[PDB]
Amino acid sequence: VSFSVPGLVVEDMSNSRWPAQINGLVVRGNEAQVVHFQNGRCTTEGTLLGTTTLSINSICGLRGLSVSQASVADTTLWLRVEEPDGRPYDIFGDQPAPLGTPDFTAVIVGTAIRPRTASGAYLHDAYVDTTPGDADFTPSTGNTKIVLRGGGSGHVGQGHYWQFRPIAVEGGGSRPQYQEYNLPDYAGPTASNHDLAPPVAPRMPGELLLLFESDMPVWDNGAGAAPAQKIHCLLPNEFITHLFDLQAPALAEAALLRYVHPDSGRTLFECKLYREGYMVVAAPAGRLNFPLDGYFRFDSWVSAFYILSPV
Amino acid sequence: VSFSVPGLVVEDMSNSRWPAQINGLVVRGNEAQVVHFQNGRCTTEGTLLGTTTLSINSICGLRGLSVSQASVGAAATYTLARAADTTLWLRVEEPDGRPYDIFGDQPAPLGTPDFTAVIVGTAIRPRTASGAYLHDAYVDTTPGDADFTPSTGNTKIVLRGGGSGHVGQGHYWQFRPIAVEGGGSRPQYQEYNLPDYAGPTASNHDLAPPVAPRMPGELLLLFESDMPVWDNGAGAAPAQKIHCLLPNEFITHLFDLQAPALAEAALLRYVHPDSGRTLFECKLYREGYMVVAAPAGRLNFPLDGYFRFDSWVSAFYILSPV
Repeated sequence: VSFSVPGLVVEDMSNSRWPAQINGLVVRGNEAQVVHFQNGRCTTEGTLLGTTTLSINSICGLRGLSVSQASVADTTLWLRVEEPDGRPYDIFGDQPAPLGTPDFTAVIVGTAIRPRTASGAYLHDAYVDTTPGDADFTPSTGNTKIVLRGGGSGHVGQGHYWQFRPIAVEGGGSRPQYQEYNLPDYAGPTASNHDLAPPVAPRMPGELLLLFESDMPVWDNGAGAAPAQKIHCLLPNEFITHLFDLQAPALAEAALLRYVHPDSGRTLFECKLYREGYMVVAAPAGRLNFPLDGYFRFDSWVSAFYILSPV
Repeated sequence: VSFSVPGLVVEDMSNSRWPAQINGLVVRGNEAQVVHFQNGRCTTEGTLLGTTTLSINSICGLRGLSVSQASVGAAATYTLARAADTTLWLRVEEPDGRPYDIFGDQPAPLGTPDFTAVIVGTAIRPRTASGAYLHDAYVDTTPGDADFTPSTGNTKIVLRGGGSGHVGQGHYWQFRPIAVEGGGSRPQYQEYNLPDYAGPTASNHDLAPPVAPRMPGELLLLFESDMPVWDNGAGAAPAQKIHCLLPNEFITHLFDLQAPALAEAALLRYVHPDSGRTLFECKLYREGYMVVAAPAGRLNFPLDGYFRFDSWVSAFYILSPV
């Protein structure tokens, strides 16, 4: 099976860590905070890592049956977390949490949805605090708390199917910081994470991580004063599904890709997609000023020692 | 260039008309209301139709720059509640940020909602230097609202219960869908009923064509998802669904492939690894829809199976009953 990547243009592709179109290409330096994403992790051979799901609507969310608090203004909803396909989460399996689980610390704003209940469908404004300040974010051990903001009493009884679907992160000085590179404590503050997808840090001199960027919406209680945010991923969802379906063996350490721009009638830059599932470029840190109506084209398998042309 | 379809299992794929995972396969009869979706329309050759965008996050939404209005019982409750709302006016554009071509070959910008309902969602103003902003919102796409006119370059978004001072001209906004309204007092959600893209005073144009299986004994196979329902916190409205002809992953696969169609339909087999066999077969007509030899209703098959292209066949090829 010969390797290839999608011929879709970047601006048509989606963030594998958050529900957003890709609207930027940025180069990240080797900062103190090492990229350690659990969503959007896929090798060139189509091996999914961490909490990566192919179900794009399940990304950075939680779902499962409601349970009573004892078994574990605002109303608290308690879920027995499960996988996107509705099968149970394997607590002692090879994932740090159910697939799609948020993989950063913040207060994530969204909607709690109870979409199939026979007594009537229900939904409500909600949030999930994934910072260590929330002792109840413990998806690794099978449960998580969702807070219904300003309502929900009488609607959170046990035994009904719920999803939490993300919209934004909180912003403003009083509220917990959004830190997309900071992994949560999936088992809460009393227990350790396990089976994390490994860190991503380019090994070769002069090569830096290329990230796909999106806008991150911000909630600040209607003030409209909080600074605008972004969120990044290693590969768009469309790359991940393509690689997964293909299952192409890796014939070297990296796939040399050229970014092709039809309107320019030429290649604009080249990158190496390492087998481990990340792209690097020979460029300094910062935003890449290229049009996003171009696509990546696989040209050759190359070694780690292959020297990329400067962007 | 050889034809193929994705080998992804159904429960991993997504609805091309709404932000939801596929959680059902259902067969629809040849009802009075003909399928006429504008989103999720792609031929087997990868030709996108109607308002179909590959940008999955742009599906059933609106986006563009804010503009000024100038540039453009239940009754008592409606009146009072509406007074608390703020209207946002957008000059609608395409998902990639390029302008909408009013005299182009689409009925509306790509991703535009393609059914009548009151669609509940979030109005998001994500890049403003003064500060990012968002608010609970809705878009009434029924003919009863004269201001849903994306075909002519503008549309109204209603910010529910607030938004005053935040809707000034010249800023980038998106409306991202969450649910439809439900309840007897509120406008009906009718997923098979196309909106008036130019409002009630003007006609639609360049619609993707109707979908109605032509061969006897063949009925349309649809990919189903849950449709969340908003009912002002009551939790009493009946649960809903939404359907599409092909999941997004089929559409991107077909678009990237650009395989010429070698006959009227592609014979696909639905393969279930745990069963170690094919569970049923269907025909994916070149026009971009699947049919099965089955009566109307839900198909009771596990969704951890995938479709496999086996052969090009004519319209007269007789499918094995499901």
